[PDB]
Amino acid sequence: MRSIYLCRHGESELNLRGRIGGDSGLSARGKQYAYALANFIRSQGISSLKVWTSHMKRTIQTAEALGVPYEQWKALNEIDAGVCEEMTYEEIQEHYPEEFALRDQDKYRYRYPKGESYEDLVQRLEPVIMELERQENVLVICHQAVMRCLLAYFLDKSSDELPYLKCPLHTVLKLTPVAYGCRVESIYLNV
Amino acid sequence: MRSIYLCRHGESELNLRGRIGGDSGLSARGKQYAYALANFIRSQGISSLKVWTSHMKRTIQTAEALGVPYEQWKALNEIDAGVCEEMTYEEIQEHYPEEFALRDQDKYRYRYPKGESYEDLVQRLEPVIMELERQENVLVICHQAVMRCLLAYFLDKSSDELPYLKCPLHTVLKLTPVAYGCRVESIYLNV
Ligand SMILES: O=C[C@@H](O)COP(=O)(O)O
Ligand SMILES: O=C[C@@H](O)COP(=O)(O)O
Repeated sequence: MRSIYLCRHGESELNLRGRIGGDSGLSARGKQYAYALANFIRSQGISSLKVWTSHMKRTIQTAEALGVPYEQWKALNEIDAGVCEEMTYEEIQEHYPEEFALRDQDKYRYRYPKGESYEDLVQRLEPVIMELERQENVLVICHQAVMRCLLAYFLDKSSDELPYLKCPLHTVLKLTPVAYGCRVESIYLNV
Repeated sequence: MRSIYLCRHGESELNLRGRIGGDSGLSARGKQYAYALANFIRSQGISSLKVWTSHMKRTIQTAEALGVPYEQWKALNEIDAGVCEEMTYEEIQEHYPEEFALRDQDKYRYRYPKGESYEDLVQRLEPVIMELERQENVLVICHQAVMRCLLAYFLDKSSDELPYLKCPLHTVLKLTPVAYGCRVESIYLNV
């Protein structure tokens, strides 16, 4: 059957600097992953694959290694942390202790000033999920928050579980949707 | 009336890099806080203030700027992240994915591989709290997880609330234990 492969962009510069969001490029080992992903996809022996990315440099650069064309979806853009974009957690805690604490009580519906919530991201992904449900083999090179929302849908996860879903870097999740439910397979690309 | 001044060390190098634990020294503006603290303390005109720090460079260095003598307590050292020491949250999610997920399940009792938990921390702080109770004016320059436990005791917090207490950097928490409970005053030192 067809499979949807979800994975985050290769490790970014900001990832490396403990900062969130932004629009940075891939780190040295971040590019190593892109290539390792290319080989993984190759080893799968797929005849036709649709590769989707976001408008972020980090997803695009990852796709560049695949050597194949890819489509850029804005809805696959990472969650907007608002004023807290490009900050570390400590930096957020110090200058926005009120907001940070408010997020922990309802991480699904909380929005940082000028930012999106997890709930917002979900609604924004509806068209992507819809298209995904009517396609064959698709690879979605996205982001942690985005990946969590898609992953929550295919695995019937509650909004409460969603924001805490396991979504590490350099790890490909092979989803195989069936009659009901979806098979999952985690493949870590050590680089 | 006696007051307990709880605060963290000045921003450390690892704090600046978003990595946990370790034993790094204060950053540039970390020192500015130490100085800003020295000013705030003098301005408080405290009578025979006792100063406690941990055995970590970051707490000691902050106390140095005070001029007045301080006392080091091993029992005030930050929570041991175990094998996850000095890693960033991403590194933790990628290399110890299951462990990271198991954390949020029960953050009070969860320990990283070969690491401490909030409960272990509470335990080694018992003596610290006893001494803190049989004193008058004390200034404790410690760490985040440590500060949460002391703060948890004085504000009569539950073990579930504890791990999520607001303990930002560069912020003095003046606790004035009274009859009805404990009065709180937060003084952020912007540097
Ligand atoms: O950019 C980080 C987003 O994934 C928000 O989720 P988080 O709780 O892991 O920080
Ligand atoms: O070193 C960080 C400790 O405070 C652990 O608690 P945390 O959930 O705020 O990271």
